[PDB]
Amino acid sequence: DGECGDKDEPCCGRPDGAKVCNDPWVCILTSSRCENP
Repeated sequence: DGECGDKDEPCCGRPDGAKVCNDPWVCILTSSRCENP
């Protein structure tokens, strides 16, 4: 809630370009949320 990088939670993409997700959650491009591979 109000956060980024967690399971089914939207990923916050940084100035360096990398989307914030804690491993092993991967942010899928359409869903824009860090979910399971």
